[PDB]
Amino acid sequence: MKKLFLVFWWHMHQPLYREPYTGEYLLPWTFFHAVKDYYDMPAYLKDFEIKLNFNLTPVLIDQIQEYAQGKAKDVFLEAIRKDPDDLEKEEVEKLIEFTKLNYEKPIYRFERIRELMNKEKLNREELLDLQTLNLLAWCGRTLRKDLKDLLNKGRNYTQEEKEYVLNKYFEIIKKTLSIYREIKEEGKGSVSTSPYYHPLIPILLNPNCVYETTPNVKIPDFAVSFREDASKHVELAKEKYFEIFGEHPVYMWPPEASVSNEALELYYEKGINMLATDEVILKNSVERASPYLRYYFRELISVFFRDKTLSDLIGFSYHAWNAEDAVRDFIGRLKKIHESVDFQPVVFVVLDGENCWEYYEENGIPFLEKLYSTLEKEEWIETLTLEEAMRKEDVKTEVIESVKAGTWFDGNFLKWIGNKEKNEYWKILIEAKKKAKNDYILVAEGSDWFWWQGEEKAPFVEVFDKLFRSFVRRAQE
Repeated sequence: MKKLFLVFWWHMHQPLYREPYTGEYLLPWTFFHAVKDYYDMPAYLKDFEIKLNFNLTPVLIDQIQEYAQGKAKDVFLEAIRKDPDDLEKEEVEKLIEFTKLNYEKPIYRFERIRELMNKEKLNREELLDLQTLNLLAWCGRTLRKDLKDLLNKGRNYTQEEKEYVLNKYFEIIKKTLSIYREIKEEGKGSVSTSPYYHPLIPILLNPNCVYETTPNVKIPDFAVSFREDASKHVELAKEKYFEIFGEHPVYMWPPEASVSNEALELYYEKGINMLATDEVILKNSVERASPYLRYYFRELISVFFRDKTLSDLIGFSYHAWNAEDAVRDFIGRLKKIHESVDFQPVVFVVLDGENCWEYYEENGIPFLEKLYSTLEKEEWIETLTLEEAMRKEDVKTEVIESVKAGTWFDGNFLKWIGNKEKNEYWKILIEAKKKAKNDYILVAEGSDWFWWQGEEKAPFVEVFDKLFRSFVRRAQE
């Protein structure tokens, strides 16, 4: 029997929300995705005998550790924890606005929330419900059993019960890095990392590479070299990975799937043996561009190209489908791939691992349980760890000599550079680099800051702007 090899690679990342002067976590996204996704996504492997792989950025690991140790001062979480009698008017406003931002997501479908958003003022009992329901909206798969009593209650929560939920949530965070060590130990999945602060390595190495795909773009004058910083992101990530798992990483996920000829050379020189990127970059780089092969870049480092449509279906499309229909659609497309080639194809499914589920009915649990159990039963599908994909002998391979630099957004860099506001961040970065004194310059090179710059209706953009500029200032003083 001829098989289809299926490789899931779930990418987990948060930029550093910790303001460097106050030490305060200015947004709660790391806490909420930790309690909802970072433990529970690998925990599926307890119930399903498949292979699933994970990427953890070192800056995410750093924050998970600080929450687990009870040291993270999270300003929003403080607004949730406090007795409503002690809430500042500013904290009440932030709670209300967080609810409004998340109100349409299926994980926020509690009728009590709809009642609370329609009242003019909130008394103490109503604020208690708002605080606790915001907490419960982010309940992960594992805790949905232990907390079923509180979830079915739906209203009239007490301060005691809210503190119970918080206790259990931190228990999940405390167990998170351990579950990644375990799945790696048991051979149920590979764990990779990224350059430390999730930067755009190709631009740090050679900003002119943006012209390979957007020749008419205007970028600032990069009057200072970042090539050494790019090395450091990779080197510090390897040291961070060595601290958590005791081994040097052999696999890395390039942030935003971004690669270039020089970045692949850097990854190779730092001992990385395999990475993945996006099939838009493949289509831009080689003529007959099948994403189902193991590629060898200059016979020195292995490269897989993710199947973009399958990755995007999970990441953006299936939230709006019934689980049964979505899984049938997914398995059907795999069947078509399987029958379309005479070799055993390798299908890489790579996407953010924590951001899509909040838009799915029941936080994606019906979909994933149906998907995983259905994949388990197909004799002609074999899921692989990254190690198994890297070394599998009965696959088709091809040598590739060069790539067009890009990312998985349209194969170019326009989401992070090229317009006036984004260029101004780079201008700030360049000037700050000239008198940088410490590794906070590395924090400011993270991709996230340049993604949000310019987007005037994106949520909490002022916070991202504040964080970026604080790191830039801290880096010089």
